[PDB]
Amino acid sequence: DDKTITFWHNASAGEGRQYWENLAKSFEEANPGTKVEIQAIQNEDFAGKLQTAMQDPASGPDVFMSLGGAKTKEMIDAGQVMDLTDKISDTVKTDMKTTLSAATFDGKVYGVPVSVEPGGMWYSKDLFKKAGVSDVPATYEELLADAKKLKDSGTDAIALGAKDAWPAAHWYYWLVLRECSPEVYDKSVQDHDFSNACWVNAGKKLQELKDLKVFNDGFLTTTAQQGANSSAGLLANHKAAMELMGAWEPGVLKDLTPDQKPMADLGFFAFPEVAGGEGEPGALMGGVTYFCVNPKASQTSIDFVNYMGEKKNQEDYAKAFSTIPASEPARAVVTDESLKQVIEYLDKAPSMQLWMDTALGTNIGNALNAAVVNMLSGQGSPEDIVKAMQDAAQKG
Ligand SMILES: O[C@@H]1[C@@H](O)[C@H](O[C@@H]2CO[C@@H](O[C@@H]3CO[C@@H](O)[C@H](O)[C@H]3O)[C@H](O)[C@H]2O)OC[C@H]1O
Repeated sequence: DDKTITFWHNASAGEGRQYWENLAKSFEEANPGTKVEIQAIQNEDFAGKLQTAMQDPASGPDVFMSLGGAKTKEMIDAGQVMDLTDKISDTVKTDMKTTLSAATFDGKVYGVPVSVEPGGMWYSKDLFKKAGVSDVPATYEELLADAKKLKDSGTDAIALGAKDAWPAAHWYYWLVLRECSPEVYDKSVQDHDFSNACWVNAGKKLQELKDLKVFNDGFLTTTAQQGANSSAGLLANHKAAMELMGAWEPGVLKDLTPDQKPMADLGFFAFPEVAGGEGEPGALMGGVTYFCVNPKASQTSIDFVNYMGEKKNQEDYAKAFSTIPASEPARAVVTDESLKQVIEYLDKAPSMQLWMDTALGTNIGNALNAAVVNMLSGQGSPEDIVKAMQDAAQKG
């Protein structure tokens, strides 16, 4: 049938997963004859299943979460993403003013944003007190010192989900964004040119952290979001003191604590500044989640994504996922002190870079994430990270 749409998302948390069921049901109630068939896919599996299914758009999801950045661009150029410019509602246009640019390519809108998720450090204030760290580090060297204190106090300072590749790389991305001048950064990302010494500088500053041996001991086999021993699991259960992640974090932790209630002592601080770095200071980096429509899909699919953008649905989103909703007026409903800081940092930001691997596309993103892991496991150098990106870049 044509009033029956297939919907793919990545909410693994029960609350998040529940929210979508509820939106589906209450959408069927305002849309007679229409049934939403849901697939919830674990995030680390999502790209593969999407990129396989959408080889044949006819037999693929009507509505799906976007991979973002260059990865969304790859799907557009494959004709796997419907143009929603003349199709989004006026409520979307108005309330997602800021966020919609993440979904805009060649002046065309390809999706509806549901959240904006900038990155930084999520930490156990308690484990911080127990190690003698009273203030959050404004500098990289200061941070490495706090790792020294935390290691001595007998806790793993930093949880690292290196088994998934990207969580490791996030350290590298942030170092680059603090080392590279905004112009070298922006140009490197667009031109796939990585010759500047700030790319190697960054890895060196990362090697230094590795040498301090302050990661959780199984970081190489630790996933990011799966199970109690995942890196978010370790943070949520106070087995590790901090993690570097996007603002989806509180809702993930909330799903992994012993009682599935928010983490009592969760705190946030921006990525520290780096001495001698040329990065625009306080430069934000993060993500925007949005949903795309199959080009082979019908009006019901369109009405579904517009339904996502409505303020009540977005306010619910914010509470279900413990995140910042895309819709500006829905953000009023955000009560979490950590998210409140992040919104502040967000509100006064000149810009926000998308995740680096997202910005660089599949080949380069993957090669990069993999090489950072290589050097953290002692089988690679800062130079090898650059080499890998350059090599993958030859494909386009
Ligand atoms: O390539 C990297 C990405 O894959 C990464 O994806 C984000 C990671 O985690 C996701 O958080 C989910 C939020 O809601 C819960 O219900 C889920 O269970 C989590 O999986 C997130 O939505 C993705 O956008 O971001 C950064 C890249 O480096």
